[PDB]
Amino acid sequence: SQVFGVARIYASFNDTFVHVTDLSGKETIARVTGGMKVKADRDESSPYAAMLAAQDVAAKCKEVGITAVHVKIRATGGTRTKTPGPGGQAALRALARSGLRIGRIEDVTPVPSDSTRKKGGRRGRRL
RNA sequence: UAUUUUGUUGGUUUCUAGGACCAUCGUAAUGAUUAAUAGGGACGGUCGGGGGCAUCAGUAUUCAAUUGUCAGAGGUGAAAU
Ligand SMILES: [Mg+2]
Ligand SMILES: [Mg+2]
Repeated sequence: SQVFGVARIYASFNDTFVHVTDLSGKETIARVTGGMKVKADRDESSPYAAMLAAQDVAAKCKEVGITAVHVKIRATGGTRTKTPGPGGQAALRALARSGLRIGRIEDVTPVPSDSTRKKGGRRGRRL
């Protein structure tokens, strides 16, 4: 049968993390980010650097033995936006298209039961 | 109270001066307005994120301990700290 890992795509703004672990989550198999793949440090959040991160993560899942993966897409959460950034779906498309098999897609963004006053003041972040 | 009379005031003075019995020989329809689409109170089943005290839970955040992994991570319009 297939051997499953967990993809654990933290797609924030300003960066994307593709982090395959084992089924327990305690062993890391190729955490690769977008700033490892682009040198402009605004394109870390871009769909392009997510694609190059996810394809090399998929290229290290093979030679280790991971053939299929559960994905855990994940925005910043907490007091932040709760909206996954521009590279989550690009990382998902690349990791699905680069030889791995996918099952059990879920979103795991950390949501409070309202807690911990948001950063920015009362008038907000005014530009 | 006698005002009029008996021995000038004077006690008892008189079927005539009281609230005490009511004593014309004890009568009356005997005597308390509603119940405000005012108010207050009570009662009934309720209703509510009304209040106080105690208690319970939830993730999130921050930090810590253990763990795995390896060059970036944060952050922005772009940066830099
Ligand atoms: Mg602020
Ligand atoms: Mg404006």
